[PDB]
Amino acid sequence: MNIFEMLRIDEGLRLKIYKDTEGYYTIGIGHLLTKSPSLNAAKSELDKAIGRNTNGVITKDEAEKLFNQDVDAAVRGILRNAKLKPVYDSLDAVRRAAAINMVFQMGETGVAGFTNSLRMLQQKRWDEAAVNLAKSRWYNQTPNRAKRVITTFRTGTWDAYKNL
Repeated sequence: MNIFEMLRIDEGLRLKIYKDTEGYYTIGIGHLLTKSPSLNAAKSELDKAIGRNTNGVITKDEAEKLFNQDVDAAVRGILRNAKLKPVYDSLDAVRRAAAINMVFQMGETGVAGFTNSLRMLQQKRWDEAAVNLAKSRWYNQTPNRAKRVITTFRTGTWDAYKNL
């Protein structure tokens, strides 16, 4: 198990434009295209991302390319964020993946409300952090995924993903 296999489980793989859990146009392995309700706007973003006229359909290779870029961008974003970087640095590699997972799904702006959780994570108060993490829109809207991510933070193991 690793961050790539982990997000592949949580995000799935779809080669045609679909709507994510929030109703937003998405493709591949949870590559958000746009928050705009215009399908044409989404197709434009897709073409821009891939570098060709796709008309809403991409290959597995192209999906994986975007995915690698997105994971990279998420990690790079954490390290450039003065609030997130110290918490990230404080974590072991398994829990670091859980951090990347959240940033991937929510963006840094999504993680902004998680100040108290982040403090508990840096303190290594794993059970308390886990309780705090569940007190969120995130948990309520995507409970099965959040539960996996939270278990990863609580235990520092891949137990929530090993069976999947």
